[PDB]
Amino acid sequence: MGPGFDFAQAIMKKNTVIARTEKGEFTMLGVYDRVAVIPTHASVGEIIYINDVETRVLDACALRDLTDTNLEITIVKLDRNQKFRDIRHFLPRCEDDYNDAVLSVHTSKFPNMYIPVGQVTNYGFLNLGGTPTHRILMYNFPTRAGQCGGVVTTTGKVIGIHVGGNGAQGFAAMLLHSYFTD
Repeated sequence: MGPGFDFAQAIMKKNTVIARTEKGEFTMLGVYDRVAVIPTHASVGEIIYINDVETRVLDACALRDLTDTNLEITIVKLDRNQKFRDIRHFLPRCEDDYNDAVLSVHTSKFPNMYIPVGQVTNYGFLNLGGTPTHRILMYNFPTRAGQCGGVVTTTGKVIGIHVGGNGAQGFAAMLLHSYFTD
């Protein structure tokens, strides 16, 4: 509808796939080459389904900060025959707050879904499903089951992936440039 959804749509149309684990279907953001991200609660194994294709997982790494606290980001490397558009230049370098954000989801159940979630706060610490978690972004939208892995964007930046909510608020794990240095 506007420049926010334009940027969001540009990421979704080239840099997402539908990831299916034993824990269900997830929006999965492809970052560069064969490297993608997914919430750690997806419990990625040796085999994953990517747009319903059986795919070997060449590596999977659940990120923690240096305090050894959960970040809820799993970085996956896929035995796929195609590379993602390199979008690492859209990733913030530092933790920050953001004014106008869109949350974008693409699953079987929720195709082509875009949510104007508004202002994004650098929340920091969250007890997420009982797990102490760092580097959390908070927006005031009643987000629901099926939205985890959802990509949080502002015009010009990919700032996080949706990892949970409490019925009033949604929460995203920050994406930072330094996660995807090669």
